Amino acid sequence: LGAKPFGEKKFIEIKGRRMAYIDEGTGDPILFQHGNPTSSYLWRNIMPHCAGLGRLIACDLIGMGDSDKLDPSGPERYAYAEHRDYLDALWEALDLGDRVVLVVHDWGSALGFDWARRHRERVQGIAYMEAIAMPIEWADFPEQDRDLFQAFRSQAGEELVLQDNVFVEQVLPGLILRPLSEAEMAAYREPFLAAGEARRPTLSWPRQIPIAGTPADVVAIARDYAGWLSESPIPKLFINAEPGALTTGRMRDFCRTWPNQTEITVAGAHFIQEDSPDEIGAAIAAFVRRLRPA
Ligand SMILES: [Ca+2]
Ligand SMILES: [Ca+2]
Ligand SMILES: [Ca+2]
Ligand SMILES: [Cl-]
Repeated sequence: LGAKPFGEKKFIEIKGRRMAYIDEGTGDPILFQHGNPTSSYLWRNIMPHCAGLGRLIACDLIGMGDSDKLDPSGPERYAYAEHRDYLDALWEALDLGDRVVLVVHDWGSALGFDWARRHRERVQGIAYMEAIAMPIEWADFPEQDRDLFQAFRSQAGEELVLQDNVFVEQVLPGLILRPLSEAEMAAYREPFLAAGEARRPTLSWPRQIPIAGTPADVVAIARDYAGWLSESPIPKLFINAEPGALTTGRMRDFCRTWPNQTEITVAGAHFIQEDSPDEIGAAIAAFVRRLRPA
């Protein structure tokens, strides 16, 4: 393992805000996208395995990691649509080319799957794990975290997240099988040290999960990429997890019907990158080497 970040953080202005990202190497990109409540830091022990396979990139979503916070912030800020506008602009600014390999997780998968559907001719391959592959019902949501997420999606959310930082301090460690070090937790809470709106992205995200028809716009978007991915011949690498969390039950059954897909299983709950980084990295590397023969 290791608590040290992969590369130095670079900054670029997007829509008036500064966004942070890692960009190492040259050639076609291998784009790693984190979800909630993480950052590019999530891929620190995985990206090394792809050394020499291309341009390794990991962006910090707006309001997360070292990226600027949006202000004024509130209940209407940091919705999926807003994150998409910033990420779309950042990915355009990075000049990725037309043979991109996406490596996604959680909300990074929702964003990545949607981007892929919209820019399909530029996607060489898609690696995903513990993703939001389709709209779901409450019965599809992990039983142990069901109550808590329903709470985030209620008036109690602000206190749980903005005041007590529950997503970072409780959910994150709770969904990692091995104990994190002081340094690792420090890196994860750094973007959310201040109570209040600074933590808004970690609350807006759970309120955006397409569950039981709400929110309607994200449900539609997920419905769209779910259908497309179930038909797309683009090469895929599905990293299943045991016991896993989000991508289990019906969603897992669905993902397993996707075309031209290779699958492996690694130990982990949700933030599996912290449990089996080497297995995950090795699998992604092999996937990319097959996609970029030489
Ligand atoms: Ca080329
Ligand atoms: Ca309940
Ligand atoms: Ca734990
Ligand atoms: Cl979430």
